Amino acid sequence: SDFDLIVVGSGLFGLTVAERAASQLGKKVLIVEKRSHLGGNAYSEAEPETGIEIHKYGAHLFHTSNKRVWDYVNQFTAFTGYQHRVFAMHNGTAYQFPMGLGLINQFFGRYYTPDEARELIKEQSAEIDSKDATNLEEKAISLIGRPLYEAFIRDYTAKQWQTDPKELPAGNITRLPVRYNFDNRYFNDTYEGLPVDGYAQWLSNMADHENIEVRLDTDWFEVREDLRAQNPEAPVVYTGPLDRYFDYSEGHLGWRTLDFETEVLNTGDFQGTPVMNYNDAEFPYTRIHEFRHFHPEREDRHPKDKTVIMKEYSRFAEEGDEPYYPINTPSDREMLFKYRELADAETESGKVYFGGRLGTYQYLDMHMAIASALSMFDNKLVDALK
Amino acid sequence: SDFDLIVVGSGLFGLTVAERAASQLGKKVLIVEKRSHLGGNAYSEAEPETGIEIHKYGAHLFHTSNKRVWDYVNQFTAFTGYQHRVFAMHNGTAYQFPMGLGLINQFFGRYYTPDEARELIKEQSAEIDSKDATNLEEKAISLIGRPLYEAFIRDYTAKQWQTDPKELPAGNITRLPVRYNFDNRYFNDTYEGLPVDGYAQWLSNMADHENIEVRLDTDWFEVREDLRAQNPEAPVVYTGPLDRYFDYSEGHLGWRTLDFETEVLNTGDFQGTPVMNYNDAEFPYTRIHEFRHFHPEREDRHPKDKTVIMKEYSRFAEEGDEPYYPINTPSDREMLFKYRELADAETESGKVYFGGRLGTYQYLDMHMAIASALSMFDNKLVDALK
Ligand SMILES: Cc1cc2c(cc1C)N(C[C@H](O)[C@H](O)[C@H](O)COP(=O)(O)OP(=O)(O)OC[C@H]1O[C@@H](n3cnc4c(N)ncnc43)[C@H](O)[C@@H]1O)c1[nH]c(=O)[nH]c(=O)c1N2
Ligand SMILES: Cc1cc2c(cc1C)N(C[C@H](O)[C@H](O)[C@H](O)COP(=O)(O)OP(=O)(O)OC[C@H]1O[C@@H](n3cnc4c(N)ncnc43)[C@H](O)[C@@H]1O)c1[nH]c(=O)[nH]c(=O)c1N2
Ligand SMILES: CC(=O)N[C@H]1[C@@H](OP(=O)(O)OP(=O)(O)OC[C@H]2O[C@@H](n3ccc(=O)[nH]c3=O)[C@H](O)[C@@H]2O)O[C@H](CO)[C@@H](O)[C@@H]1O
Ligand SMILES: CC(=O)N[C@H]1[C@@H](OP(=O)(O)OP(=O)(O)OC[C@H]2O[C@@H](n3ccc(=O)[nH]c3=O)[C@H](O)[C@@H]2O)O[C@H](CO)[C@@H](O)[C@@H]1O
Ligand code: NA
Ligand code: NA
Repeated sequence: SDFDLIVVGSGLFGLTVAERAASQLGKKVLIVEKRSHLGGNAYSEAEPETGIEIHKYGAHLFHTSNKRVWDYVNQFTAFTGYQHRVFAMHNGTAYQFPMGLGLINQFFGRYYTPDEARELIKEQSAEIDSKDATNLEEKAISLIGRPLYEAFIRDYTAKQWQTDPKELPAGNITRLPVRYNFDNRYFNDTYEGLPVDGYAQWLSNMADHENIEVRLDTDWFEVREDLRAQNPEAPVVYTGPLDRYFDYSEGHLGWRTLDFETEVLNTGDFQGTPVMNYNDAEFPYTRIHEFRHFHPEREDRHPKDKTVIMKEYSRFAEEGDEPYYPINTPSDREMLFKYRELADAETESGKVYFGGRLGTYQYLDMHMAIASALSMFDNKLVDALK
Repeated sequence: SDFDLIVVGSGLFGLTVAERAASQLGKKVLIVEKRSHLGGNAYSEAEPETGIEIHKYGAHLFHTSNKRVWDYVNQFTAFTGYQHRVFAMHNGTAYQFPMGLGLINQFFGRYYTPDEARELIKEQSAEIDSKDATNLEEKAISLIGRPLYEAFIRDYTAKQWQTDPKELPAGNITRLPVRYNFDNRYFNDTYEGLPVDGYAQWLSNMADHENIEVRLDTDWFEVREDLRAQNPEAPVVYTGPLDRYFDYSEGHLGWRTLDFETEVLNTGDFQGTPVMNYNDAEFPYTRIHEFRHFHPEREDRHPKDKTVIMKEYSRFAEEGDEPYYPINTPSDREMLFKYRELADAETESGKVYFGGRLGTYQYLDMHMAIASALSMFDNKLVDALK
């Protein structure tokens, strides 16, 4: 045959399945991508004026504690030593973030020792006992007290979800969001970096294999009947939207979406940090990304007096809008379960496997998506191709 | 012969010369060390109560941009991903440090953009033009203005050197000590970490070679005549004090020294950070080290409710006191030049080479000492052993 496996979508999930089928099983793999770009939502391109790499489906920071995933991805790209750090803008002051001795000092007026800060939090937060909390405002106040909650969580949360926290589920905060030290590494994982030649280069390296064919600008649903006819017993890994597959015959799954306002400013440095969170209602956006700071090892390939920034706005998805974060109304988790049994059946009668962010209505970190793909490869696909 | 080379001192300089002679030239090397420990001032041992590694001749942070040095030392030890960060304690508040947008925000009341902060510094510092500065207070004020200088440099400098900055040389500040971003990595070098199994283990690995013999608790000056008699044409690399070699016959070289007050506290976390600078006169010490934070990858080999800390005090050296930092009175740089010509002669008539921190009256970072030793090996010693 001309191909042995069809993969719909060229994000990390698709690409991982493809590469494994190509290099481990030696099978011919055809990848079908709707967009014009390879790589799915992880994709990055250079802003044309300045040459600075930007991620146009949200900022992507790579971090994992999963050694298997880590060793795997280093086959296709090297990573930088970048460590993510975030600052939080509130009443005209940039606060160290997340909440630790750093933020505590700045906010409450003076230095607190680690022990002094445990006690400070104990008092602030005793207003509400945690097991007796009904909504999100309460749950949070119950863990860190009102002053911190109202300055750093309330407006920020309300912007991300377009809703008063009192109207939000208590189960959304699960651990204490405070560190009793000055460690402001944003992520606690073992391995962390950015792809040295950018994301596009990395994703593209995954598809660079003699056994892999890629057709950009191709909707699966326009070509599926043609292609499966060329080899009826070739299996399909579908990573597109789960509901759209079954023609929304159980109702539309509900997504939160993001609008990205991208400007080129005539300064070399707009905020001297990669990401600045804005925690006050006065500002429409949740945060501002300044992409040159994601790659400071490039400062002599970057414009001296220009910089690209990008403000992030949050809201709900009308159709046409990109799906980003699953909403998970319980009404949503409902039409999900019914779709999972549609998929399972479809898998058993049509050899069509469902994976990835869109295909399973699940949020996945990159390393999680890659691990999920490696799982499906070993556990379902190796048998399917014998 | 029983040995081909004699090395006095087992610090990084000595050890580097020894290891190179042993492994590259195949020569037998005898190392003579006055102390009971191997490793010189880089040495670390476990505090006995808690098991936490402490460095008992000052905190040692390893950092270099010298790839050759870096590749070399990784032969004897692996390094952690530790990145050094420092905070500065002033009027009961822990300030982000060194001076950047972080400290500027906290000190002046609100956030300044990178451009806004260049302008802020331009105004504060225009009180004095830099070329017209006479002492250290002026030079500093000339670069960052009085408010910053008086809050973060004056008392701190005065403690380190026991002297009013107005009585200190203007040439001691050479670049602008401010960053116009939020990057608070303390060091700007390419490679940085701490030896994974501690310093003792690393230094000891350098001397672990079939061709190297080590005699601890041995003063060179008590055994030199005996040893050189066993093989008169074996060369000597001396890394002891330069003046003491020539019986202070040109006067005593002047050193600054350090006293180290080490306590074991009954808490698991005293300040939630490795190093806290104290910038106010109210406090005798320049800073407090809390050693568990140097190695957080060990948190499950560390006491849960005990921690070792160590306050650092500065002053001048009486004899008996350890030499740490060269003072360099011009009266000092004077008796130096005369000692260099004593050494050169002694090198030519006695095959006795002078290197390292003490032997050259020079301050050396670890990587600088190692590079200086590798230099002397290739350029002077390879010939000397043929
Ligand atoms: C805003 C935001 C920010 C981040 C992140 C997500 C989001 C939403 N990510 C997560 C990351 O985006 C995620 O892990 C990957 O997108 C998952 O890759 P998938 O293959 O599962 O889907 P993905 O969406 O990437 O790929 C699906 C592909 O299928 C294509 N397709 C869809 N329908 C099709 C059809 N009918 N026919 C053909 N092609 C079709 C799409 O065009 C797309 O190329 C992240 N993770 C992390 O670890 N760190 C981070 O910092 C971030 N940042
Ligand atoms: C307070 C402080 C703090 C730091 C540092 C220095 C100081 C003073 N260092 C620098 C580091 O200490 C330095 O690079 C090494 O000590 C240099 O090693 P040497 O071999 O040159 O001398 P070093 O002093 O280490 O070795 C000399 C050896 O010779 C022995 N000796 C002397 N006289 C003798 C005699 N008569 N007979 C026999 N043996 C004799 C001594 O006992 C000693 O073991 C540092 N660097 C860095 O890169 N990062 C850091 O963070 C620090 N921190
Ligand atoms: C809850 C959720 O889906 N979190 C995701 C989010 O985290 P990410 O690190 O991007 O952080 P967010 O800005 O989305 O914060 C998540 C939540 O934390 C709270 N918050 C956060 C920051 C702040 O300044 N103030 C504040 O209150 C809010 O309730 C907010 O809804 O994106 C990551 C990368 O795409 C994902 O790995 C996470 O799973
Ligand atoms: C001038 C000098 O010998 N510096 C050494 C010092 O730097 P190190 O990083 O240890 O910094 P220090 O605390 O010794 O500061 C050096 C000087 O900077 C100024 N200062 C520093 C910190 C602060 O909070 N406020 C302030 O004003 C003072 O004038 C001080 O004398 O030890 C390092 C490691 O042992 C050496 O690599 C450096 O060469
Ligand atoms: Na509580
Ligand atoms: Na000036």
